Amino acid sequence: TPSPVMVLENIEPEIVYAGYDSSKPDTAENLLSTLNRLAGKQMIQVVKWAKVLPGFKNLPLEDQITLIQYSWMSLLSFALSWRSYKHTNSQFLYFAPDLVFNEEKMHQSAMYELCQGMHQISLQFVRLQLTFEEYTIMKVLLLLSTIPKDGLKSQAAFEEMRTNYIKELRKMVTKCPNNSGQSWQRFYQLTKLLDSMHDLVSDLLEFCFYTFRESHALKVEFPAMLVEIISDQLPKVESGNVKPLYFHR
Ligand SMILES: Cc1nn(CC(F)(F)CO)c(-c2ccc(F)cc2)c1-c1ccc2c(c1)NC(=O)CO2
Repeated sequence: TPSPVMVLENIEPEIVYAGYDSSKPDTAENLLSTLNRLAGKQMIQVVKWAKVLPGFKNLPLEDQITLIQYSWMSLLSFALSWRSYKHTNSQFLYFAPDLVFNEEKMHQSAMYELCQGMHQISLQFVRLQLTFEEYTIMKVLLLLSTIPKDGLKSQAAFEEMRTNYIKELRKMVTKCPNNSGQSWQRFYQLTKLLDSMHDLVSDLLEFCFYTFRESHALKVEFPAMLVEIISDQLPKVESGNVKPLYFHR
């Protein structure tokens, strides 16, 4: 019988291409539209992953949908950091095999400072020597990191799943012989890193919401997957119905 961690490895989405077109100039509009398509492709993968994620099907369907919509940018950003760490040792932002950002591309995107904040997370992966198992568990914790302020359908089911994944991370870190003598300190660094995702993700979402609302005027394209997510989520955000959960705040 596979452990949850073994299942997480099996269900982890494969890396996809962005469809970067070298025949078009690296204008901000072209780069952002490409990123938005890549995010749409990856969000379809996230939905398929969530279907087979241990424990998730035990939450009401409406809560599963809510949680994906409340965490999508965090999930995608955390995966971006992992790819950047694994494939470039965090020298570059590895969006896809056909879309790798250096500083020039960060400027060309019109999102330099946001990209720099993402790069800082990937540098923390190097500092920590984050493992794949830590990454997969942490990604589930990000799915469970932001909730409506006016309630999920099942508080009980959500708390059970979140508690279970916190315990998975704690057990993995504190039982690993590589961490002996320092494992609780490592656990707290990992949970502080999770908390820091809220800061970055809020900033990413604010800019994405801006270009979404001004999409036609700015000539920034969005795929239907993102139109669905953002059209559902933005009224909830504007209403104030968002509670980021922190380990240390
Ligand atoms: C939609 C989206 N997804 N990801 C993650 C991804 F890996 F690139 C694709 O799945 C990002 C992203 C980009 C750069 C980062 F450093 C970190 C995260 C964005 C993103 C953030 C802000 C945006 C826009 C996109 N689009 C816009 O039009 C203006 O605002």
